Amino acid sequence: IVGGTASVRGEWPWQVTLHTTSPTQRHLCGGSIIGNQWILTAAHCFYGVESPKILRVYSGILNQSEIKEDTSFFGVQEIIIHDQYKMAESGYDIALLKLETTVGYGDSQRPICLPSKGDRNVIYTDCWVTGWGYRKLRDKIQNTLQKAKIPLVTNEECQKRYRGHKITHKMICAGYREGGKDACKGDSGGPLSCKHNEVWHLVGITSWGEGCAQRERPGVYTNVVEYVDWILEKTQAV
Ligand SMILES: COC(=O)Nc1ccc2c(c1)NC(=O)CC/C=C/C[C@H](N1CC[C@H](c3cccc(Cl)c3)CC1=O)c1nc-2c[nH]1
Repeated sequence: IVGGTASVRGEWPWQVTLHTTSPTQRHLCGGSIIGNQWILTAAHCFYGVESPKILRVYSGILNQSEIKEDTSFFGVQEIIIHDQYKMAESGYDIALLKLETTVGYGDSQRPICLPSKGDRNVIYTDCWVTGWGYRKLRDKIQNTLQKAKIPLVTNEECQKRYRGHKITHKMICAGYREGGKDACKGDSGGPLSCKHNEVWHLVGITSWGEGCAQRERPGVYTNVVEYVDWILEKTQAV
């Protein structure tokens, strides 16, 4: 996260850190708890991941230093990538992780509400991007979970900023015209959380951008409201 500040413990209890075990254990991506055996994240996170056996999901983490060999984690039973996914820049950058065990909810780990279909017309004015990603283009994964408040940008304005790309309504953009606050490397897959009527909603999934926090280059997020039926298809299968 560029231009953000340290989160307080329990502030984003749906935020997870997804680690890869191959060749050595390291943070891979962010993710969000959406159900008691379900993490919503970005499809591009699994580039070169040939098995869910190398993945570890850690919930209730503020600091990466809380993670050692004896730290409990959730194993991944299945990786579900959207069928239409090819690359982050073309959309459908969405994936689900079916956990091997159930998350026991508490003040440190609980789900974020998905947006409502009727709320496709609501204007969110209180949106935050979170993660352990870089604070600048050439940096390192941060110990403390960072947060940054970012304004949503219309599809029309985002398309103007990304000449040569096709910004679809299945993408949602967020950023300041002058730049300075954004997601960066290692934040992808994490949430863009917006508070509406005292309730947090998972509006976006950190997907891609041209560099980090650049002037007139808003962050591009998977527009979660456009995938609610797809999420229910995969999580509520009979
Ligand atoms: C000790 O452990 C580490 O050092 N671990 C570590 C470091 C870095 C990264 C990473 C793991 N993960 C991967 O390589 C997995 C595949 C992801 C690829 C794209 C991803 N990304 C690309 C840009 C994207 C963005 C920018 C600006 C605005 C938005 Cl709205 C989104 C944010 C982002 O994380 C990214 N993550 C890393 C590099 N690039």
